[PDB]
Amino acid sequence: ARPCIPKSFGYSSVVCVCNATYCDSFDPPTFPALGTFSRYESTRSGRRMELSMGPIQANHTGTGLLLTLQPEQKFQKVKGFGGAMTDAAALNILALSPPAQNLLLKSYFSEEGIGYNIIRVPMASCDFSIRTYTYADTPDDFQLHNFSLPEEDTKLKIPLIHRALQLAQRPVSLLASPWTSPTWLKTNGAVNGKGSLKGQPGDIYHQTWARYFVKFLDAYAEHKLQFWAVTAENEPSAGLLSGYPFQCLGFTPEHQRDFIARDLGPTLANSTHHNVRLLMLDDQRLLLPHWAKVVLTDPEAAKYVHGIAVHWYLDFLAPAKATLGETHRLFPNTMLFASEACVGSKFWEQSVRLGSWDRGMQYSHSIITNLLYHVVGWTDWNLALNPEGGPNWVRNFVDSPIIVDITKDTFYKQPMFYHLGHFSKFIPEGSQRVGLVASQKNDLDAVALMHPDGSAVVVVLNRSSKDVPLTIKDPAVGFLETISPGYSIHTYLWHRQ
Ligand SMILES: O=C(CSCc1cc(C(F)(F)F)cc(C(F)(F)F)c1)Nc1ccc(Cl)cc1C(=O)O
Ligand SMILES: O=C(CSCc1cc(C(F)(F)F)cc(C(F)(F)F)c1)Nc1ccc(Cl)cc1C(=O)O
Ligand SMILES: *[C@@H]1O[C@H](CO)[C@@H](O)[C@H](O)[C@H]1NC(C)=O
Repeated sequence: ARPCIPKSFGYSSVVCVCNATYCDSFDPPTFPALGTFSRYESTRSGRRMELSMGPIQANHTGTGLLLTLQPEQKFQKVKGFGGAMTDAAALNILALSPPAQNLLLKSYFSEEGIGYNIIRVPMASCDFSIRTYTYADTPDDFQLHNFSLPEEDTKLKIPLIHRALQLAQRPVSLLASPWTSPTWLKTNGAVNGKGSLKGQPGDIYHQTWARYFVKFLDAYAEHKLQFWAVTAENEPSAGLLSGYPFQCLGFTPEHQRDFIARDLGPTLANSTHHNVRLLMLDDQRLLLPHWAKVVLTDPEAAKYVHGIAVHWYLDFLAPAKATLGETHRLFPNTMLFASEACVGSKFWEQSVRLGSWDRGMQYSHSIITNLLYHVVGWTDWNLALNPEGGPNWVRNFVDSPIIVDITKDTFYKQPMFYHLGHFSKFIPEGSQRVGLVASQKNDLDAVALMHPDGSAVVVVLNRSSKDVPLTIKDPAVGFLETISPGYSIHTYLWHRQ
């Protein structure tokens, strides 16, 4: 429909510039005839999910790289892709004029955009808030008589969530995560620093905190929002650390195990929200598989845990087989889900680097690594930030796929946005990862999936500067002959029947 308006900020690629009356977009999804394939391409040189089509060939000769689909090697099914409606994101979006807000929301959630189907919702304040608050700040209110949603929810996050769901054609799933409890539930009496829940699982502090989850879900249900899942706590290991600067609530794995078994699981299960899923961990994958063993080998906790949520800081490259892989091996029926990731903390770089192609590549490289190790979904952090990477009450600024420039009634879609969309637009909920084997060593990241309707999707990221010729073999249809430009990302789609 409308192409990227490119702007360079002097980094290696461009942003796409959007405002009240213009934003780049897609025509309605139009599917390739049998015997042909669709290609979407994004390049550092400036191409932005450009559509092309080509033929599937009956035969193939050559010594070039061959990727063979193995459609009967079946792995995980996909839940979805999306990002976090933090106070900061909601505040930034709503500071735009209304027509610009709608183009920003459509970019993420419309079929004219990249089809997000997950929204992560903080339960009260986090560092990407402009102030600290919980939903029950009256001291020692164990009955939660004064539990209340503030304007951050009722005027910023909830109205935006409603509009995102209105624009989406696919069902959107909401995921909720708390950063801190009320300070009067905590050993240290503060929203941050080293501190856990007072007392012992089963007792009044732990029951009150479990009930706070139900009150949150009650309150959101009164606003006609229902949740797919909640996490047990955001980054529980953070609250074990002296001086931790951000809202947090410490749990060892044993404390999480017992809080879930004694308080949170039973309280949710006996509520009208018993169908909400409970995810554990919601923390750096370096804590796996130990955290998973502690919680899931206790059947009184395991019966309440639907899944394991993981974070990653994309400024780092770290092991995945030994953490995600070994965890899946131990607990193959407990899904892994990436609930938060971000980039932009290296001291020698801007927190927001407008046009960074490297940062886009770190998104898709992470997404592909996650999918190759059983992860069912991938959730970005802030849906939008200002050009400083905020606001953030502790000045912990990072990057975001959409950057809002309030003074200009403009927003910029970063390479990260398009690297996300190469997955989110083309991998609907229920898609299943399948096998994909390489004929020789290569510098590509690739993953293959089958949609629910049977058709195929392959994402190829070229980590190198060289163009790489490659062929994809699908025994049902033949050969897809193509080239992967250096640094590029491609998504291929084709019918199989
Ligand atoms: O997380 C990491 C990744 S290890 C470095 C590494 C090794 C290799 C390999 F040798 F394997 F090829 C390739 C790459 C590549 F990404 F460039 F391709 C990077 N390291 C850091 C991360 C952040 C900061 Cl600030 C410092 C460090 C640090 O290690 O100095
Ligand atoms: O030691 C520190 C202070 S802890 C913060 C930290 C450490 C590292 C780590 F060193 F662990 F890699 C990486 C990052 C990240 F921003 F990349 F995520 C942040 N910082 C660095 C030390 C050396 C260098 Cl080269 C850079 C930094 C830097 O802060 O950017
Ligand atoms: C918004 O962007 C479009 C496309 O570049 C441009 O034609 C229009 O003038 C812009 N509007 C404002 C107010 O800058």
